[PDB]
Amino acid sequence: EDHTEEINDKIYSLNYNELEVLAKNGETIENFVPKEGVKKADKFIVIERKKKNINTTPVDISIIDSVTDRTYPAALQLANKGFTENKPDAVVTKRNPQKIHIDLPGMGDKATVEVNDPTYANVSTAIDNLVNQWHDNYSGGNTLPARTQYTESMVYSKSQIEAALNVNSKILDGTLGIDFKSISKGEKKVMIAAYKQIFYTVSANLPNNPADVFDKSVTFKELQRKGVSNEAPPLFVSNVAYGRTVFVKLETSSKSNDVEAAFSAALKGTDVKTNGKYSDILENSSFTAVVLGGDAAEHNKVVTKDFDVIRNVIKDNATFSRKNPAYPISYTSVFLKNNKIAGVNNRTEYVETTSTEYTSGKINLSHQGAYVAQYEILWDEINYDDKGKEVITKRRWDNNWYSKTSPFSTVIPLGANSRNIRIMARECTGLAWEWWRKVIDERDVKLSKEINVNISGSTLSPYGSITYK
Repeated sequence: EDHTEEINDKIYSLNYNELEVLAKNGETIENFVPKEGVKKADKFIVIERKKKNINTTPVDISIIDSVTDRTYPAALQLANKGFTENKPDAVVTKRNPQKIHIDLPGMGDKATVEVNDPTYANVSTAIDNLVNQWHDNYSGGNTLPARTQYTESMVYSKSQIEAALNVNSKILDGTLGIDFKSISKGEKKVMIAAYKQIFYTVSANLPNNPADVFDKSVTFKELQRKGVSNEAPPLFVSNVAYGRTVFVKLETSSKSNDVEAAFSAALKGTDVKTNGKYSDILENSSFTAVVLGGDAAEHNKVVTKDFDVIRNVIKDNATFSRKNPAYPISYTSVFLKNNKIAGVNNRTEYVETTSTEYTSGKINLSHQGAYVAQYEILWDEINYDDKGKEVITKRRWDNNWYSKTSPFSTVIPLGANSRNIRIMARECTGLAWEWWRKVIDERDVKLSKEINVNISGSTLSPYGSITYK
C-alpha cells in the first residue's frame, strides 16, 4: 500500500510562518542607568551603559555533538524550540534511497553516491568511505586548507554572544568560562572569537516532493506521532559541514577604553606588538583557546598569556589531512514542504557596558621668584546621577588671587573625577605699563599624579613651568 499522495497532501497543507516556527527571542532590556561614577579610593570609576539590539538569521546551525545521531545529510528533524537551541528532535521512519555528494576536490563523479537506506548509520558509513577514497586516491597526501567561517564579538549577555557568534552559549560558557556578572559590573572585559574551519561539506539532493524521502509504507499519522504539526513542521538536512572549531577568549580587567580595539587587533595579526597601549593591555590580559573534539570528553582547553600560543592553536586546526580528522560542525536544513532554506531568527536586546578609570592628583606650587605672585587655579568636579545626568561642581583654590612671596609652597588636592584644570600664575613687575605679568597660563592641564607648577626668575623676566611626574 502506498501513502505517497497522503503524505504530500498533508505536508502541503501544513500552515505555518517559516520565521515564526524557528524564531529565537532573547531579553527585553527594561531599565538601567546610562552612566554612573563612583570614587573608589585612589580612583574614579565611570561606567557607561547602552541599550542595544541584535537581529540575525543564520542558515548554518552549529552542531553540539551531544545527540547526533540526529544530524546527518538527509536527516529529518522538527522545526521547534529545541532545534533553535541546538537540540533537534529527529523524525525517524523507513526511508527511500538518497544521493549525497562530498565536496573534496578531484574526485569523480566518485564524489556522489546513492545511499539505499539513509539512516544515520548508513549515511555516516557512506561518508567515511568517500573521505577514505579521497585520502587514498585523490589528495596525494597533501594537506587541504580549511574554509574559515569566522565571527568575533565583545561579550555582554548569554543571548547576545550566542546571536553574535552563532554558537550555543552553553558550550561557550562551558568551555571558555564567561563571568557575566563581572562583565555587567564593569570589572572584566571579554572578547570571544570563533573559528569554524570547514574541511569539507556533504550535501543531500533535495526531494522533488515531500513524500520522496519516506518509504511508501509511511503514513502521515506516523509523522504526527513523531511530532510533526503546524508548530513543528518537518525539516530536511541538505548539507552538513565537517571540520574543526576553535574558540578564543580574550579577557582583561584593564580599564582602558582601547581594550576592544586591542583584542580585535591581536586576533588580526602579530603587528599588535607594534602598538602602545594595545600591547600594554594585552600584557594585562589572559587568553584561552578551546579546540572541540568529537564528543565532550575530547574537548581541549589552553589558558596562556602568550597570544602566539593562541595563533598556533588556530593554525594547527585549520588544515585537513588523514592525521587531522574532521567532525560535524554545522548544517543547513530546508523545510520539507517547501525546500526553502531554514533560518533561526535571533532577536535580543542587551546592555553594552563600558568602564573607565581616573586617578586623583596633586598640584605642587613652587614660588621662588624674586617678586610677589598670585595664582588663579580652577577645575571642575564631574559627577553623575541619577539618570546618568552629568552634574558639574565648579572648584577653586581658596587662595586664588592672594599675594604670595618667595619662597612659598603648597599642595592642592584634585579629586580623581576632576576635569578642566586651569592654572594661571602672575607676578607684579612694578612697571606701570605692565603691572602684572602672567608667567603661567595653562589653561587645560592634564590630571597627572603630580602637577608641579614652578615659577621663578626676576620681576623683569620671570619664567615658570608645569611638569607632570
